[PDB]
Amino acid sequence: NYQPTPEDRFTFGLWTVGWQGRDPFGDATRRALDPVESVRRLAELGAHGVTFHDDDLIPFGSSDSEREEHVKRFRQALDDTGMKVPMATTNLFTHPVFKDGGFTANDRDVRRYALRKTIRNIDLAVELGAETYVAWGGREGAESGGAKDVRDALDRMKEAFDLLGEYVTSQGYDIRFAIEPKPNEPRGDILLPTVGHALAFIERLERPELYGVNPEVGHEQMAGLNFPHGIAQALWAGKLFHIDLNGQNGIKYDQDLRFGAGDLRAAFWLVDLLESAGYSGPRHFDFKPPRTEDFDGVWASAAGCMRNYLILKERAAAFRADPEVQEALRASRLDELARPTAADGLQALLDDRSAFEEFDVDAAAARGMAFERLDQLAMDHLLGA
Amino acid sequence: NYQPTPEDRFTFGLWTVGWQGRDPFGDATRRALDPVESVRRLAELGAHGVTFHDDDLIPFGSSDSEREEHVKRFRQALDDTGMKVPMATTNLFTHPVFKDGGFTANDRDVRRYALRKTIRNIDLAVELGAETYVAWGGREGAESGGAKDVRDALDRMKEAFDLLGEYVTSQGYDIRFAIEPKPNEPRGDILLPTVGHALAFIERLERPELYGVNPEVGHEQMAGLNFPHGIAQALWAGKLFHIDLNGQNGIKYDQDLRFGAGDLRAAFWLVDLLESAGYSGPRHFDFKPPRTEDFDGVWASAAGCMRNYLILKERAAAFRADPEVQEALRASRLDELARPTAADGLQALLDDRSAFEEFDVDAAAARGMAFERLDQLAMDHLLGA
Amino acid sequence: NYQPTPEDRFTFGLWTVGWQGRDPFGDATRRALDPVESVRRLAELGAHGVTFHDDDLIPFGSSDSEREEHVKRFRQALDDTGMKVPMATTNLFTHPVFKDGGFTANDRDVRRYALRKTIRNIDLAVELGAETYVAWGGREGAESGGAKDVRDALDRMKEAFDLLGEYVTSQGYDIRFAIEPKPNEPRGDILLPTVGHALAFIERLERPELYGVNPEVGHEQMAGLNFPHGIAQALWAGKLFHIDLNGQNGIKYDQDLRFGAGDLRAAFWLVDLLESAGYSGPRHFDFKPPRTEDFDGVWASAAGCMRNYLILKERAAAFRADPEVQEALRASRLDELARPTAADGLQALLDDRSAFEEFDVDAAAARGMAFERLDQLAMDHLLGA
Amino acid sequence: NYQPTPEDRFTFGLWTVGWQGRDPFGDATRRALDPVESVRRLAELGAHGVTFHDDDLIPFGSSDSEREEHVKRFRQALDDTGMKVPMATTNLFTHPVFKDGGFTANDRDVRRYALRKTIRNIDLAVELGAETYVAWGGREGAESGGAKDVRDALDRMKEAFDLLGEYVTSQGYDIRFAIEPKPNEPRGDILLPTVGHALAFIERLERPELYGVNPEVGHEQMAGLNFPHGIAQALWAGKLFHIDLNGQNGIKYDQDLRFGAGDLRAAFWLVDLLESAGYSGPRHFDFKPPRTEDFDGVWASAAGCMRNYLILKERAAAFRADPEVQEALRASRLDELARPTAADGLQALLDDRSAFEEFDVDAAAARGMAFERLDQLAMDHLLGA
Ligand SMILES: [Mn+2]
Ligand SMILES: [Mn+2]
Ligand SMILES: [Mn+2]
Ligand SMILES: [Mn+2]
Repeated sequence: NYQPTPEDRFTFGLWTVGWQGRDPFGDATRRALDPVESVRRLAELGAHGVTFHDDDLIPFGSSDSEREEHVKRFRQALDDTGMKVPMATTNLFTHPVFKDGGFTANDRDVRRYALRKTIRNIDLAVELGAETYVAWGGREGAESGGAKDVRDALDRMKEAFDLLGEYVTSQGYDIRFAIEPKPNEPRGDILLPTVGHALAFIERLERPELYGVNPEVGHEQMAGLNFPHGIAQALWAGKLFHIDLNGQNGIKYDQDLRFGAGDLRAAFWLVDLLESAGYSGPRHFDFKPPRTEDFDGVWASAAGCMRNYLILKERAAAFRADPEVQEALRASRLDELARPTAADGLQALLDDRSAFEEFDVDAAAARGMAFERLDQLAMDHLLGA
Repeated sequence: NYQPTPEDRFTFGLWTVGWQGRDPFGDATRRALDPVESVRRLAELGAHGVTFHDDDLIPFGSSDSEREEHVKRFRQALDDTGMKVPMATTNLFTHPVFKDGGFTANDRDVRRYALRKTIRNIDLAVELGAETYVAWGGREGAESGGAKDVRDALDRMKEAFDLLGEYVTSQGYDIRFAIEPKPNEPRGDILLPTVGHALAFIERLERPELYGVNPEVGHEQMAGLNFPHGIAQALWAGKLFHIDLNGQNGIKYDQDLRFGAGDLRAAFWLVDLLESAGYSGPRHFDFKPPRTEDFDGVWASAAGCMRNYLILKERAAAFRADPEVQEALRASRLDELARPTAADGLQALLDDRSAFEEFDVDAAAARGMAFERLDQLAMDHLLGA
Repeated sequence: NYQPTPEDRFTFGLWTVGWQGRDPFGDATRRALDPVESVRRLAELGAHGVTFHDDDLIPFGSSDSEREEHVKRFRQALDDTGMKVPMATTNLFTHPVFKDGGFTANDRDVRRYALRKTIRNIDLAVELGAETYVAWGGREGAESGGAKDVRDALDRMKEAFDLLGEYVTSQGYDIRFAIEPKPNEPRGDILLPTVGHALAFIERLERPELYGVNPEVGHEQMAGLNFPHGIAQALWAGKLFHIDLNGQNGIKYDQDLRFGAGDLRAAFWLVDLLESAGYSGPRHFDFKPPRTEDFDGVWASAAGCMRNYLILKERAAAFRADPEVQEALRASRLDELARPTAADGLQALLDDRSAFEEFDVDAAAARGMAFERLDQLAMDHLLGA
Repeated sequence: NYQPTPEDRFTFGLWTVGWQGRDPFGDATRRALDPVESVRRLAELGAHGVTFHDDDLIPFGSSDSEREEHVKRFRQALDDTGMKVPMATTNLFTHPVFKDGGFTANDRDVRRYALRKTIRNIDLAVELGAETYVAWGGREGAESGGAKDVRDALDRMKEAFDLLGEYVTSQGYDIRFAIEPKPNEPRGDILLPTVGHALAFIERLERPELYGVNPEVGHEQMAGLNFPHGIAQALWAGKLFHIDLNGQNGIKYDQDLRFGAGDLRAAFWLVDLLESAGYSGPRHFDFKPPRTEDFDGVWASAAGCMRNYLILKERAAAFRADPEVQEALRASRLDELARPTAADGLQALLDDRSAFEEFDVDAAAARGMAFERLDQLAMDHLLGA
C-alpha cells in the first residue's frame, strides 16, 4: 500500500537525511552520514535520486586528490543502485566568507569567488547527470535598510546569472538554472523573496529561457502565500523547472517538516495540481528529520515524505475521477472559467448591449457559486469518506 | 514647518477621507461626503490631486443625465482649485455581482460586464487627466482550492488586460495601467498577491510596456515582506508607475493606517529610496481615517499623512548628506556593491587565480561589514539625535 | 454515514447561517433570515441548539412590545423543535456608539450603557436556558499606542466583569461567563488577545470561578499559536466553558471558514483532545458561509461543519484505539510524561546521584524520541490509509 | 548626548555580545569571548550589569576545580568594575540530552537532571547577587500533535516550578523566578507561548508570589501581539519581574535585533510605559550582534541598544510633559478611562435611566475620539518635530 517506486521521481538532498541536528539553539543530535550510505539507504526506500551541495559531497578545502576520491565513491554508489542526480546546488551560505551574500556580497572579491565556486560545481553537476542547477540566495539580503542598495544588488545578481548562463552556453551544457525563493532567514529579508519576485527577475536576464524557479512549500507559506497558486503561476509561465516539497506550520522560522505535515489541505491541492498539470520533473523533498530522532527516525521520516505524496496522489485522482465532483465543478462554472472572455474581439464586446446596457446585474448577483459543496467533496475524498 | 504644497505630489482617493466607517463588524460612524467638498478641503490642506473609483463619483446605476451632472460638479471643483486627477480605478468589488471576481469571475458574462464597466471609466479617467489606471483585483481569488483553476484564471486575467491595452491603443490614449497587488482579503488568497507576482504577470502580456505596478505599503507587509526592497525591484524593472502609501502593523487584516504609522523605519527607508531614486509620480495615500474619528479627525489624519512624508523626507536627506554617513557607507562597501563583479568577462574570471585558487577566504571572512554603526547613524537621523 | 444528531451537541449562532455577506469591501449577497427559519432549518440538519446576540434576535431599538413579540416567536420555534439555547452574548460592537469599546470605552457613559445592555440580555439568556454567557470584546483595544492606557482599561474590564458577577450572584442565576479572545480585528490590537491573556485576567476577578474562556479556532491561529495546546491549557486550568469551532488559513483577517477547513491537522488534534479529555460542552460553530454562496450553500456549509467534526472524531478514535499507536506512544514515552518527576521529594531528588553526578547524559542524549513514526501513524489514520 | 550610566540599569547576557555567529545555516564568524573581557568592556560602555547561563560561564562538564576557577575569575572582574549580576538562568536547550525539553522532557530522568542542573545554578545566582532567576523553556514543546500530551506536560512544568519554589524557600533565598515566554523556535510550538499563557500558568503554582514573567520584545511580536499591551498586563498583574529588550521585524524567526530596531513605534510606547509606570528592574538587552559584524561592531551594537533606550526615554518624557499632549489626552478622554464605571454600585447602575432608557446613543456615537491628533503628536515628539 502506497509503496514508492523510482518511477515516482522522489529525490532527496544529501543535507536532508544527513542533517546532524544543529539548530540556532542546539548542538548536533546525530553523527554525520557517509554520502554513500545515504545513496544506498534511499535507494532501498524507493527513491529515484539524490541531490547535493558541493560541500555536502566534498569537504570544504579538499585538494583535488581528496575531491576526486570523494566523487569516485559517490559515483560508484550511484552506479550500484541506479540512483539519479537530477539537481545540484552550491553552498554559498555556511562559510563565514559568505556572511553578507555570495553573488550580491558587498565585497567584490567574495562575489567573484562565489561565481568560481559555483562554476566548479556546475561541471560536476553536469558530469553526474543534473538537469537543473539551483540557486538559493540565502545570504543575499540585509538585516537593516542601509546595508544593501537593492537596485545595485539586483544588478550584481543579474550579472552573476548572466555569466553563469554564458558559461553553460559556451560549454555546450544542457543544464538549466532554478532560483529557489525564500522570504527571510538567515537574512532578515532575502532578495527575490517569493516565486513571483524570482519569476519577474528572470524576465530581465539575458537568456531568460535558461532560468526557472525551484519553489519550496514552506518558503511561500513563510510569507503566508498560497503555495498551489504560486505553483500554478510558475506552471502558467512555463518555469516550473523543479520543486521542493515539505511541511510548514505557517509564518515562523523555516521548519522543513516532512511533506504532508504543516498544511495538509494545501499539500492535497498541490499534488492535485502537479498531477493534473502533468509536471514531470523531480518530486524533491527538502525537509529536515527533527533533531529529536535517531537514524531509524530519519529513514521513517524520509519514507513518510514519499508515502504522504502517494496517498494525496491517490485522493486527488479519485476527486477528479468522481462524477459527483465533475457535476459540482460544472455547478461552480469551472468550465466557464476556461472559456475566452471575448474571443469575439474588442469591437464586438464594445457593441454588445447584453454585456452592459442590458446586463441583468441582479440575476447574475443572485446565482450562488456552490463552492461549499465542491469543497466538502474535496474534503471527503481527502479524508476517504 | 513641514507644510505640504502641491509640488509635493500628495494625492488621496475619494474613498479615503470619504470612508464612512463601516467595517466587517460595524456600521458607519460618519455621514457620506460630497466629492466636491473633498476636493476643496484637500486642496486647502495642500494636496496635489484626488483619485476615484467610478462608483465613488457616480452612484452605481446612474442614467447618463445624473452621471453627466455628477461629473460636471466634480469637473467644476477641480477647475476652481487646480486639483489634478493623476489616477483612476474601477470598483469591481462592492457589488454582489462581483462576488467571485471581475476579470476572473467564473461566470463569463460577469467578466464581459467587468470589462465594459472598466472601459467606460477609462474614457472618463483620460478626459479628467489621469496618467495611470489602476487594477485592484480584490475579488480575483478563492477561499478554497477547487473553486478556481489558477492557470485558467491567469488566462482570463491576461485576456482582460490585453483587451484593455488594445482599447487604449486604438483610442490613442496616453494612459498606462498599474496593478495594485494584495495577498489576501476580501478573498482568502488573491491572485497576483505581491509586487513580484504582478511584475512576472506583466511580462506575459502582449504589450508589457503599457503596464506597471501600483504597490501599497500595507499589502506587502501583510505578507511580511520588505516594502522598500519590493519597491526597489519595481524601480529596477522600470515599472513603478504609481505607489500607495499608508501604515500597517504587520501580518493581519488590511489596516490602511495613515502613512508613517505601522512600520516607522520601513517608511523612512521607503522615502529614502523614492527620493534617492528620483521617483516623480504621485505620492498617493490609500489610507482610512479610523472610524473612531469625526470629520475633524478625518482631515487631521489626511494632514498627518503628508506631514509624516515630509519629516521622513527631511531626515532621509540629512542622512544621505551627512559625511559621517558617507564614510560609514564606504566602510560597509556599498560603493563596491555598485562595481561590476566581472566586467573583465567570463574567461578573465575563469583564469583569475586570486578569485579562487589563491583567494584568502579567511582574510575576507574576517572583515566586519560595519552594518551596525551604519544603521545606528540612520536611527540617529530619523530620531533627530 | 457521519450523520449529525442532537446528542453530538452541535450549535450555531444566528449570525452564522444568517450572515448576509457584507464584508469591508462588499455589499450583502443574501437577504436576511428569519431567526425562526434558522431554528427550524438547523434542527432539520441535526443541530442541538442555537446561540444569539441580543441584536440578532431583537432589532436594535425595539420597544418592549416588539421585543416581547420577537422573543415569543423565537421561543415558539425552539419549543416546536426541542432546540436548546446553550449560550448567548451581547452585541457591543456594531453600533457606532461602541466605536471605542463597550466595557473599556474611554467614555464613561458608554461603559455604563454597555453594562445595562448586557444585563438586560443576561435575564433573557437565562430565561431561554443559557448555561454560558460570552463576552467578545471586539472593540476593546486601540489602533495607536496613546489612545488607551491599558492598565486603566483592564481596571474597567475587571470592574465590568465584577459587576456582572455580582448581578448573576444576586439574581440566583446558574449562568457562567466565558471570554472569547481575539488578537486583533476590528481593532488594531484587542485587549485579552489570546486564551492565555484571558485566563490570566480571570484570576484577578473577584469571583474567578464564575468565568472561563470561549476560545475560537481561528482567533488563536491569527496569532500563529497552536489551538490544541491552548485548549489543553484551558482544560488544564479547568476553564473550558465553551468553544468556537471554525477554520482559518493562518495569520490574516478572521476568515470564519467552516470547521475542518484551514488547518486540517490541527482540527484533528483538537477533536482528539476534546474527545480524549471528555469535554461535554457545546460544539459551537462560529463560522461564516462565504458570500459566494446562496442559501442552499449556506446550509451545505453548516452541514459540512458538523460532518467534518464527525469524520475527525472517527479518525481520532481509531488512532487512539490502534495497538500500533499504543506501542508507538510508549516508544515515545508519552507514558513517562504522565509520571511525577520527583514524587520522592526535593530532598530525595537533591541526594540522588543518578540524577546528576552519575547521570549518563550521553546515553540519554542518544535515545531517539520516535516522534516521526508516531506522527505518520496519526497521518495514516486521519487520511484513512 | 544620550550617554548611558549605571543608574540606567542596562544589562546584557554573556551570550549576547559573546554570540559567535553560528545560525542554522552558518558557521561562527567570531572567536569566543572571555566572560571576563565582556564584563570589563560592558562596564566601559556604561552597563549596570551582566547576566549568564550556567554554561556561558562554566564549560559544560567542568569538574569543581575548573568550575571554581571560572567563577573566581568572573567574581574578580565584577569586583573590579562594580558590575551587578541581577539575573541568571540555566541552559536547558543546547545539549542534545535536552532535545525534547528539560522540565517537560518525555524522559523522566532528563527531567530530574534538568532540575538538578538548575538547582546548582540557583545557588550560584544567589551568591553572585541575582534578584531574578529566569526559566526559558525553549525545548518544552513539540513539532507534531501526538508527541506531547500538553495537560501532562503542564503537570510536569508545574511540578518542576513547585519544587524550585520549595528549594529557594527552604534555603532562605530572596530570589524570585521569571518565565520568559516564546511562541515557537526551536520547537514548532513552545508551551506557555505568550506573556498571557505564562501569567495564567503562574496562578496555578503553589506559591504564585515567587513567580513573574520576563517578557521579550521579539517573542510577543513573533505572535503578532502588541508588546506594550502585554507588558501593561504583566504590570497590572504585578508580575513584571524583569524584561528583555530587543528588536524584531514581525512574524518570522527570532531576530534578536538591537533595541529600537524592528518596530520603532512600539519601542517608543514600551519606554513610555516602563517609565510612566515606574518600572525599576533591569533594562536587559537579549539581542544578537549580527554575524556580519566584527568585535568592533559587537560593541557598537551594544551601545546602540542603550542609546536607543535613552533617546526614546527622552522623547516619551517630552510627549507626556507637553501641555498640547495633555490637552489632546483630555480631548480623547483618557482621563475618563481612569474613572470607575460604576462606583455608585450595581443597584444604582440598574436604576439609572440615563444609562439606558434615556441614554442618547446617537449624541454619544457622534463624539469623535480625536485619536489621530493625539497620535500625530506622539509621532512629532518621537521624530523631534
Ligand atoms: Mn526550507
Ligand atoms: Mn489597503
Ligand atoms: Mn472569528
Ligand atoms: Mn529572542
